[PDB]
Amino acid sequence: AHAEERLLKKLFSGYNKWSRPVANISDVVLVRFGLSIAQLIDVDEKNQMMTTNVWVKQEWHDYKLRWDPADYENVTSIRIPSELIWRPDIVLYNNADGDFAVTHLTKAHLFHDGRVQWTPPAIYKSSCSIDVTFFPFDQQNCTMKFGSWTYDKAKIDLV
Amino acid sequence: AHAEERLLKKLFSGYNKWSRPVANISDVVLVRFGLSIAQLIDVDEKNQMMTTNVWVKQEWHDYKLRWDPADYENVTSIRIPSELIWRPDIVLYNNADGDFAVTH
Ligand SMILES: *[C@@H]1O[C@H](CO)[C@@H](O)[C@H](O)[C@H]1NC(C)=O
Ligand SMILES: *[C@@H]1O[C@H](CO)[C@@H](O)[C@H](O)[C@H]1NC(C)=O
Ligand SMILES: *[C@@H]1O[C@H](CO)[C@@H](O)[C@H](O)[C@H]1NC(C)=O
Ligand SMILES: CC(=O)OCC[N+](C)(C)C
Ligand SMILES: [Ca+2]
Ligand SMILES: [Ca+2]
Repeated sequence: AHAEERLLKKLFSGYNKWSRPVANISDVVLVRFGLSIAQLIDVDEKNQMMTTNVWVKQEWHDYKLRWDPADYENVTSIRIPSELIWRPDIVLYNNADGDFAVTHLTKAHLFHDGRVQWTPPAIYKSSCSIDVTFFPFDQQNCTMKFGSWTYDKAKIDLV
Repeated sequence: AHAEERLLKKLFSGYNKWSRPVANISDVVLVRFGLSIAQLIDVDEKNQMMTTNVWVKQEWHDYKLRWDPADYENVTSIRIPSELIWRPDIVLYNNADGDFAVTH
């Protein structure tokens, strides 16, 4: 716990959250992006919206958050606030009456090799076109478009 | 008042609210958890939803916030804002268009 305070003091001593965490400019940050649906809250046919509860599973490597476990009483991983670190700005392009980015900001699971795991919850209201030709036997196909807003492929790449 | 002010200065001199409060990492923070329902605001059968007003009683042990009352004018307990200390992030998994965590 004194190591953890020492660890957190060490990691955030000279950390800059506004700069992409790459040791080399030409490097590209790989973001492993995956969804986990909790419940399909609503499918508003009249407004052609879909409200879903998901866990936006993200994972990227931050080269400035690495430490040797042997030097810190063998700390393998720690939980750090997500508002203190640089997180990719993945937004829902086809949003409708909802939030573009993830707003909860739960803590992230940081490992000793720089890997960061972040799985915040979210409630997204995405617009999807609804066909009611065979209602009430219809089959809707509603999509969500996720991508980094500011960073292009040469800087942030999704997996 | 002076005793409590000195106690507050001492307690948070080097307190890190981001670090789990255990003297030994092998320890696990036991969080005694319990609800106290206040009123069933609504049960929306149409939306398959229930709205409740509850008090999320939580209780844990923090090791870096200990003191001897004899050294602080016999002050046994104090009230401090919850945002200044480490807290468990207990949330409602099955949330439906509502706030996940405690916001007050
Ligand atoms: C960054 O990557 C480029 C392209 O591979 C390489 O030429 C350059 O030497 C690298 N810089 C450092 C400091 O390693
Ligand atoms: C659903 O929509 C996506 C994109 O519009 C399309 O690629 C896919 O083939 C569609 N599937 C069905 C079963 O309609
Ligand atoms: C922590 O607990 C483990 C096992 O209970 C023990 O081996 C170790 O010495 C303890 N360390 C401290 C600093 O109390
Ligand atoms: C540079 C910038 O802000 O681009 C945002 C728009 N988008 C997602 C179409 C690239
Ligand atoms: Ca409906
Ligand atoms: Ca009702």
